[PDB]
Amino acid sequence: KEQGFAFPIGEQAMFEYTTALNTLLAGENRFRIGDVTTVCWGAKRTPLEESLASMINGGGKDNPDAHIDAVKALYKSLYNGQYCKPDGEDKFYLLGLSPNSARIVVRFWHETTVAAL
DNA sequence: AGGAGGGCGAGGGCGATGCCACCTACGGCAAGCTGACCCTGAAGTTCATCTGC
Repeated sequence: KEQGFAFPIGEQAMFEYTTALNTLLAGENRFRIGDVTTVCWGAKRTPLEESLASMINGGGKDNPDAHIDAVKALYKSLYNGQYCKPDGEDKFYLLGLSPNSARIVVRFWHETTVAAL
């Protein structure tokens, strides 16, 4: 299949995830779990139950990198000492990539909640 | 000769066997270095080589 047809990802989809890593490895999403630079972003948030969406205008928007802090400040909690036993159900994608030499080793992949992390 | 050789019951009673404090002071528990070399890449082309012409 020779180098990318081994994994037939469309141009419109290859571009999307490549520039998705590019921004999260250049955004606030990037944070090293330990020696393993990781991009965490919130999954598709629930429909933002009506009452809470009543106050929110628009209403609520799924900003992808919104509550990444919940997971960023979970691993940061190991050094902050500010660990709180979290109740999740807000699932945070956590792609814990790391360099091989010039490939990217996915060391973590967690669609799980910050409680499961 | 035939003797009798103690019988009795006591042999502690009373309390005290410690009092007082002290059982540490001081400071140091590290210094200094290293914590790794080396490579292993994608991607592409070249270049040497092979097959077929």
